[PDB]
Formats: sequence, structure tokens, C-alpha cells
Amino acid sequence: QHRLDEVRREIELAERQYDLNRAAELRYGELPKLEAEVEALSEKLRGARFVRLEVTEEDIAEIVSRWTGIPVSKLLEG
Amino acid sequence: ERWTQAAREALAQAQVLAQRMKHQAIDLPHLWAVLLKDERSLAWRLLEKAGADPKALKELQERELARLPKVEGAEVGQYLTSRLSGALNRAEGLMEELKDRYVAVDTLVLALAEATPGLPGLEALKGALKELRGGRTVQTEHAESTYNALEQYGIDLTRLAAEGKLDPVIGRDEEIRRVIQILLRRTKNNPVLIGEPGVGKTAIVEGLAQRIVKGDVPEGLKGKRIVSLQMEFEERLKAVIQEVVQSQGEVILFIDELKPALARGELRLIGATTLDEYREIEKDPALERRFQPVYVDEPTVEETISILRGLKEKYEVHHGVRISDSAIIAAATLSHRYITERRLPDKAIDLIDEAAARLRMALESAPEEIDALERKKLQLEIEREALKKEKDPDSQERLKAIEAEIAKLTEEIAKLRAEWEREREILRKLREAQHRLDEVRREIELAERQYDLNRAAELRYGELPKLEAEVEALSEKLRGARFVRLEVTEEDIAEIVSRWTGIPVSKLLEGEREKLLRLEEELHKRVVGQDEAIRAVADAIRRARAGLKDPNRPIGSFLFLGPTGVGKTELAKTLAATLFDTEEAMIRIDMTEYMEKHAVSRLQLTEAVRRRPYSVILFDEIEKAHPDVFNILLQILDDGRLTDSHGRTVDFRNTVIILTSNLGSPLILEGLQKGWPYERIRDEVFKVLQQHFRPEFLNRLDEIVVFRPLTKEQIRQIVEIQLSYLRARLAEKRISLELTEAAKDFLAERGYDPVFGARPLRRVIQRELETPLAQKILAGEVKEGDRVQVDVGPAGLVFAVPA
Amino acid sequence: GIDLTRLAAEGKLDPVIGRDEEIRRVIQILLRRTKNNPVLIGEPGVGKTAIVEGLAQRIVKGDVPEGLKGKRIVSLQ
Ligand SMILES: Nc1ncnc2c1ncn2[C@@H]1O[C@H](COP(=O)(O)OP(=O)(O)NP(=O)(O)O)[C@@H](O)[C@H]1O
Ligand SMILES: Nc1ncnc2c1ncn2[C@@H]1O[C@H](COP(=O)(O)OP(=O)(O)NP(=O)(O)O)[C@@H](O)[C@H]1O
Ligand SMILES: Nc1ncnc2c1ncn2[C@@H]1O[C@H](COP(=O)(O)OP(=O)(O)NP(=O)(O)O)[C@@H](O)[C@H]1O
Ligand SMILES: [Pt+2]
Ligand SMILES: [Pt+2]
Ligand SMILES: [Pt+2]
Ligand SMILES: [Pt+2]
Ligand SMILES: [Pt+2]
Ligand SMILES: [Pt+2]
Ligand SMILES: [Pt+2]
Ligand SMILES: [Pt+2]
Repeated sequence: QHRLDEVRREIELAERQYDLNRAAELRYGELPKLEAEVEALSEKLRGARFVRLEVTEEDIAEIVSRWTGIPVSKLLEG
Repeated sequence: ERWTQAAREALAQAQVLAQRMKHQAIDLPHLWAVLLKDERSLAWRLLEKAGADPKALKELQERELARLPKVEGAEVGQYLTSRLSGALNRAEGLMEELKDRYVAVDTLVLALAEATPGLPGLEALKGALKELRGGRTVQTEHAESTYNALEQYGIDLTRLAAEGKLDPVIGRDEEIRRVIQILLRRTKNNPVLIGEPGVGKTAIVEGLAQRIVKGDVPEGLKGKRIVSLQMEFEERLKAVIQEVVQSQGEVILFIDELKPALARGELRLIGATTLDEYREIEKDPALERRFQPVYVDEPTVEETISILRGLKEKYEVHHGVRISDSAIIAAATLSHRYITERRLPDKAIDLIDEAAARLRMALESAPEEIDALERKKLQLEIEREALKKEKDPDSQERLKAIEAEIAKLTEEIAKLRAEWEREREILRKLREAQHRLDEVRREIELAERQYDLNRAAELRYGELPKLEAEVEALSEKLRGARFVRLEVTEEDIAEIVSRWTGIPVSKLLEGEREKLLRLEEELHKRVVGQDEAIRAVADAIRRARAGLKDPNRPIGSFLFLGPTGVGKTELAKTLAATLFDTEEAMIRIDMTEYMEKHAVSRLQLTEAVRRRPYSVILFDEIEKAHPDVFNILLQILDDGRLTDSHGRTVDFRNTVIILTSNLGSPLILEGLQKGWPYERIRDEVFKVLQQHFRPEFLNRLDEIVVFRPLTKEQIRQIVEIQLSYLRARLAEKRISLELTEAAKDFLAERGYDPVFGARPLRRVIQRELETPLAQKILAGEVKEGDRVQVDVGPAGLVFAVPA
Repeated sequence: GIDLTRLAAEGKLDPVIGRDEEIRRVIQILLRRTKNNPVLIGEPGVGKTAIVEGLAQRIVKGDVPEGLKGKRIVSLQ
């Protein structure tokens, strides 16, 4: 994730004005490998023993319920 | 050319002093007396910083003035003492010993310092002078020996005018002249400008400023200087006020929005404030006894148009744009008719400035076609990279190659891009010209002051001619621009106007003329039937404009008679919208409620009208009103004006007055059943009216329209137009709504009622159709884009989503 | 003072999104001759500063028209 953000900081560092010919240009099609790893990887990480990673509605609804009342409704109830 | 304004004014000051005290020879003591005003006075600072105490100097100097012989008429300020002249000329010799191109006030102090026995020598003097700033003498902006309370807390408008910094005030001869007058009246010489925000009060003042600099102003103000004060606080305030009096009326103070100073007739002041803000000051006699109100009324559209045309130059110079007269007229008209907030002078300009600014970014921004090609490329681009993946040297190769090929489009991305810079070039040039032409205008005017006809000559004739043709040349050189438009037009105006209101489609497009002619159409798009009503109202309004009626009356006044819920309020609403581009232009007075202190509760009316001149005013059940109201009303119908509680009358000349009642309803209906001649009905109904309304009233009515019952067809037609909003509101979800004639008929049926009219229709359509349709949508039966089919059933409507 | 346009240059600023209209309006105002000093009026937390720093980023990208193309925005402290 850190290797991808800095790169997104560099792709704009070239299209901004200079050296668009060198690297920054269109590694835009080779980087999905990262977006391919972080996924097939997180999937792997999905488990127990505190592999905590995903932040979901329940999580949100909970901290929200903590300031109000009952996720059973806040959430569920559509 | 001469001496810097500073020193220049100092001399005039001394001169006027000589006169005041009735002296014959303008000697040094005079110059001292005026130079040594405050501890803050430069002459004081520089002198004290060199070893001598100014106070004693000023003290002893005034003593001499007091010991001077009193001459008379042609002997007053008769000449300059040898000493003074000598020093004055010696000041020039010093302005040379210093790169300073002019003779500043400090260099003048040295001279006098030399010329006067008992105080510091040039050694310590030039020192002190130097030890202050250490700069040169060439002031125009942010430059001026700022040690004076006025220079330190006030903007010299007469100076900005002198240098030609102030914008052209135009079209206010009276007000100005009036002020010119009041500024010479002994009793009350301090004129205060009373007016609404945005009307151009300040303009009047700065306008006056310009005249003074041109000598356009009479005697007694010919050399005056106007200083605008811009606010321990009182510590400095006093330092200012007490410094203006020492100038001896040679400096007029202008307070944008102190009493004892006036209690000496030594503090000449020009004010500016709100109405009541002046009425509050109309509570302290010490003031209102020496103040002369000058109510600056909001300019008219024509005037506003003139004013805009005045600044036309200036603005388009700064935006490097071209503001067509067309756009100017729009800015004035559209604002005066649909911008309820600010008042004319201002808002009209803001519109133009807002317009130009907008368009200016557009010009200096990348065109459309380019941005277009920019994407089309990136499209094929991402395809390339993704097209050169997985081998398959037969289907991805030829493509990968002919892809880069098609990527040749990059040529246009440069060709057009060249045609753009090309235009921008022409443009960068034109903007320059405008700048010259502007500089050249200040240039000339500056000559028609120094009388240096020399310069002024070649400028006005030769210079201005070319520049004016050069710019007009390039302007025209862009009559065609695939990527440029230096013009500011109505659309541009209408747009920024629409941005503050609603729909450019109308704001723009439709002109009063076009609008008034299609009036009957527009109205019928929302009001079914009641043709007689529409025509009458339409004709009245048309007859209104065109100028065939007393200007001191409402655009049109009517009395809607007939059944209930068959058009009246609708037409009133629709009229407001179609005529004034918004249903917000309506103002209702549910008379059936104002049965108490009515009169008082409307001077509310005046206010609504006050803020929205162009509006429809609807009075429900007029007969229920009490004689008291009819007076306010009648007063509207005549002279088209009204005096509110406070006093300031409100203008109703731009309003349409609709009055409803059911007085003739029964008889009107009866006349329709027995089917007797319309004329027989109108006359029969009129008699009734003559029994509840003062003839003065019935006679001042533009028309007495009679609404009639609706026909089954109309009712259906209403159902249709009623459905429209539903269709529309649903369209936001791509949902279509097709109904059976049976369904429509049903609604028409349940919707209309003999006594209630088409009032029920809404509730009905709501319950019979909307409620059910709602449940289906929430339940999911009706999704996005579906084409809901509605047909009749045993006791209501039924829905069906096609397969 | 913090130089926003600087941070925007080095991709230091957070990606401000969805406020083109407000930015454009700010841009427009700066070009005016009568009133060129735009003030952002809004409730706390709405993203007023984002509008500004958003504008900052555009300047660094040349996304802004002429006359501001090279300008530098400094947030007084
Ligand atoms: N007679 C005029 N000729 C040219 N421009 C004018 C004129 N009157 C007003 N304006 C313009 O309108 C704006 C406000 O003018 P101003 O004279 O200050 O009026 P105001 O009603 O006093 N507002 P304020 O001083 O802010 O309370 C400025 O942009 C002026 O240039
Ligand atoms: N001629 C018409 N064309 C279109 N809609 C109409 C027409 N006449 C009546 N209506 C409908 O009926 C309702 C009120 O019509 P309107 O002409 O304002 O009557 P009314 O006299 O003002 N009723 P009220 O103010 O309740 O006593 C609205 O829902 C209209 O849509
Ligand atoms: N358009 C945006 N893009 C990204 N983050 C935003 C955006 N708008 C607001 N925020 C977030 O909101 C917080 C404040 O943003 P900021 O631009 O300083 O707005 P503000 O409303 O002006 N705050 P304040 O000065 O306290 O009234 C930060 O945590 C931001 O992440
Ligand atoms: Pt005196
Ligand atoms: Pt002289
Ligand atoms: Pt724009
Ligand atoms: Pt052409
Ligand atoms: Pt209304
Ligand atoms: Pt009433
Ligand atoms: Pt009543
Ligand atoms: Pt832009």
C-alpha cells in the first residue's frame, strides 16, 4: 500500500510537465499486479486469530450505536 | 514640472491663511503656521529631530502674524515677501542637490529652516531629513510622506482624481451640483448623502472629486481637497479632525457612513448613510441643525445603462474582453427586474464584471475540441498498453501498430493547439493595446489640466486614433474564432443572472416583446379553458406596455368573478411565473383573514412589493375587506403608488393586481344554465357589483373577468397537465407513466366537483394514483426505468409493469 | 505562513474531490476588478479549506487558467 501511494505521487510527477517519456508513463497497466496482490492476499489474510483488517458497517454502526442506540435498527432496519 | 502636490498644497494653505488673517504680504510665518500643525507634522518631526523645538517656533511665528497690519480687498495676499520667494527658489536648488525630481515638503522645510534665524543649520537639517526615509521624489501609489493624520487615516479622492485613478462617475448632475451648493451654504454646509446601499452615494462624492481637479466646480471649491476618512480610537480621530480645521476649509472631509468642530463652522463634512440611520441622527439637533439631506435615489434602467456604457471602457480593459452594448442593456434590465437583493447601479455592474470574469477564464483555458481529443487519445492509449499484453502475434500485433497509428490524432492535438495559441497571440496583443489606449486616456486628460496642449495634441490626434483602430482592428480580427470569443453578451449575462435565480431559457431568450405576444399561449400551458379571462388579462397587459395607459397605475388590475377552483388562483399563479419568470413573484393577501387591524398589517404588503417591484398581488375574497383596505387598495389602482407607515412610498407601477370574489358567481352560473346571452350575464352581474363596490373602484379596474365552470374535456386536460409533474418527478428515475383513457377519465370524474371545482383533483390523483404507485416503488415492484402502465379497475386504479 | 501551492506541488496535500463549482467560483472572483477577494462562508467541518487547498493543487497542475498559472497561495497563521 505504501509502494502504491508513492507511485501515484510519481505518475502525476511526470504527466505534470517533465520526463513523461521515462518511467512514470503508463506503468498504469503493470501496477494492477499490486491491486491484484493486495486482493488475493487480503483474501488469504481473511481468517481468525486476530487477522482483523476489514472495517465494515457493523463496526461503524457499533461506534455509532455507542453514541446513540441499538445497531439492530440503526443498521439492519432499512 | 513643478513642486510635489504636498508642498504645493502647503503653499496654497499659507496663502489662504494670509487672506484669512487679512494680510498683504505672504511671508514665512504663514508657511510655518501651516507646516507646523501637529507634533506629527513632518515639518515638526524633521525640525525636532534636528535640535530645535517646533512648538516654540510655531508659537513665536504666530505671534508675528498676530502683529501684522490688516489691509483690505485687492491688497490681501497681494504678493510674496522677498524672504519667502528666496527660500522657495532655494528649495529647488536643494531638490537638485538630491536626485529628487521635485520639491517635496521636507526639502521645503530646509529652505525655510535656512531662511529663519534661531534654528538648526543645513548640516543637522539635511541630516534629519535624510534620517527619515532616504528615498526619492516621485509619488503616485503607496507613496507620500505619511506622518499626517489625514494621509495616515484617509484616502485623498481629489488626489486619486488628480492622477486619474478614480473611475468615471456619470449621470448625476443634480446631486453633485446640489452638494456643490450645500458645500457653500453658511447655515448648513455639511451635506449628508442619504440613500440605499449600492445606489452610488460614494460615486457622487468621488464624482465631485473629479470635477474639482478639472476646475469643473465653481469658485470656493476650485482648489479644495476632498479626503475620505476610513474608520484610544478617538485619540487619532481628533488628530485628524483638528488637522482638517488647520487646513482652513481648504480640505473637505468625507465620512462614508466632531460635533463641536462643527460648532465652530470650521469642519466641512460630507456624509453618507441609510435612511433611518439618518432619521436616528435626525434625533440629535446639534447635527440636524447643520446637516442638509440629499436623498440619492436608485438610478433608472436607462440611467444605469448610461453608467455602464460609461465604465464600459474601463472594465473591458481589465478583463481584456469586449462588453457588447447588448449585454450592458441586459445587465441593467434583467437585474432591475429579477434581482431582489442589491440595487441597480451596483448589481448591474456586478453582473457584467461577474460575466466578463467568467468568460475571461474560459478564454485563458484549454478549448473544447482539444480536451475532447485529449480523452479520445487516452482512451485508445489505455487500449494500447492493454492491447500489447498476452501474445497472439496475429490479432494484437497489427492492432498494436495501427493503434499507435490511429494515435496519430496527436497531430490535431498539436494542430488545433497551434490554432489556439495563434488566436491567444492575437489576443495577448489586443489586451496590450487596450492598456495603451487606457494609459493614453489618462495621458491626455492629464494634459487638459496643465494646459500643455503640446502633448495633449499628439495624443488626442494621432495617438488615440491609431490605438483606437489597432484594438478595433484586432477585435474584428477575431470576428471568427474556433477557440475564442472576446465578446460578452446577453447569454453570458443571462447565465450569471440565472445562476442567481432560475432558467436562462427564459431569463435570456424571451424579451418582453416576445414574451407579451406569446402570453396567451404560455398561460394556457397551465390554465385550462377560461379563454375570456386570459385574453382580457393578456390584452390589458399588452395595452399596458406599449404606453397606452396612465404611467401612474399598475400594469393591470382585475376582478376575477365566477365559481371556485376553476382557474382564478391558478391563472394568478401562472401569470406571476410566465410574466415574471417565477411563482415567487406572487404575493397573496388572504383578505378573509385581515378583518381586524388590517390597514396596519400592510404598512407587510408594501414591504413585499418594496423588495419585489415586479410582482402579482392577489387579494382573496375582496368583498370581505373593510372600507379601510379599499382605500389602500384604491390608492394602488390610482397613481400606482402607496405611502407606508414610515413614509417612503413604494412603487406599484410594475405590479399586476388581481382581486377575487364570488359576488356574481350564483347569478353567473344561473345565466349559463338558462343559457342567456353573455352580455345579459355581465350586465346582470355588474349590477350586483355596484351594490358592494364603490364605483371609483369598479371604474379603475382594467378588466372585470368572469371565470366559468369547466367542461369534462377541460377537466381531463387538467388531469393531463396535472400528471405532467408526476411524469417529470418520476423521470428522475427513468420511470415512465402511461395511463388509459379510462384511467384519465376516472381521475377527471372524481377530480371535479360542481361546487368545489377542480380542487379535489389533486387530493384524488394523490390518493388514487400516487399513494399506490409509492408503495410499489418502495416495495420494489416499480424499479428504475420501468414503464408503469395504469388502468381502471372495479373501484380504482391498477398498475402493471411490462415484461 | 504555510505554502499550500508548495505542498500541492510535491503531492503533499490530500486529494480534494467534488467541489469543482466552488473552486471555479473562487477562481472567477480573483479575476474580478470590483470585488476580487472571495471569502468562503460555511459551517465548521463542511470543507472550506479544502476548496482553497483544492485550488492550490490545480495551480500546481496548470489546471487553473491564465493569471493564476504561476501564482502561489500562502495560508497565514
Ligand atoms: N454615477 C455613477 N457612475 C459610475 N459608476 C457608479 C455610479 N454610481 C455608482 N457607481 C458604481 O457602483 C458601485 C458602488 O458605488 P457607490 O458610489 O459606492 O454606491 P453605494 O450605494 O454608496 N454603496 P456603499 O458606498 O458601499 O455603501 C461602484 O462599483 C461604482 O463604480
Ligand atoms: N383552469 C384550470 N387549469 C388548470 N388547473 C385548474 C384550473 N382550474 C382549477 N384548477 C385546479 O384546481 C386547484 C385550484 O384551482 P384555482 O383556480 O386556484 O381555484 P381556487 O378558486 O383558488 N380554490 P381555493 O383557493 O382553494 O378556494 C388547483 O389544484 C388547480 O390545478
Ligand atoms: N473535499 C474534501 N476532500 C477530502 N477531505 C475533506 C474534504 N472536505 C473536507 N474534508 C475533511 O474535513 C476536515 C476539514 O477539512 P477542511 O478543508 O479544513 O474543512 P473546514 O470545514 O473548513 N474546517 P474548519 O476550519 O474547522 O471549519 C479534514 O479532516 C478533511 O479530511
Ligand atoms: Pt491667523
Ligand atoms: Pt513660486
Ligand atoms: Pt469558468
Ligand atoms: Pt469569418
Ligand atoms: Pt403563489
Ligand atoms: Pt385582509
Ligand atoms: Pt372572512
Ligand atoms: Pt477553469
